[PDB]
Amino acid sequence: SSEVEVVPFQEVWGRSYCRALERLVDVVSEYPSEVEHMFSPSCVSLLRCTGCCGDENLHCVPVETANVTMQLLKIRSGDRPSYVELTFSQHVRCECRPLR
Amino acid sequence: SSEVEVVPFQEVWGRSYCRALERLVDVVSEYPSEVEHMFSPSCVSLLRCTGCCGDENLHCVPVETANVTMQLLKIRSGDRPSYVELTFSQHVRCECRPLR
Repeated sequence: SSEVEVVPFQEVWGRSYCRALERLVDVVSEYPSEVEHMFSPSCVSLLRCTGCCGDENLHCVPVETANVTMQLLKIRSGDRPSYVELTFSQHVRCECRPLR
Repeated sequence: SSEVEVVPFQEVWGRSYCRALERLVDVVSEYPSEVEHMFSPSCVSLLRCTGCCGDENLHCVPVETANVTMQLLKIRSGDRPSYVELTFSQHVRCECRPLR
């Protein structure tokens, strides 16, 4: 009864090995340059390549990307709230490759 | 059309609202103090409360935690590789609450 399940090494490794994983990211952070924090929600759910690779010199990178357009509330100090449509980058498939 | 789908505000908000989300985390950083990166995989998949709360004053926190025991490979410069069972903290349910 006090004995817990152990996730086997193969599963552990496979679960955390490089993949397109849903992550919640700060909207403003997705912008190239500084941009005032006037978005609601302030964070969105995007698929981003994540994972370790086992090989030190290797890291998880996208081999295929796409797009997702989301409707957010823009709240700038000086204007009336307004909805806007923003297209964000999506990472569809990932693979371990040579960092640099 | 050549028209793309727009994820409506309600869905966007709900998707990024405080929740227990699978995240890949560095094993060593789950340790209180400094530990040598002697684990393989170096990162594991854990449920972690993540999300924005519509208010800078509120933050996503767990209201329920649990455990997951995983089998990893310990590799120390000096010992022969060896499998070990590591128990990690799991976040089961999450909620937005006042900062600190």
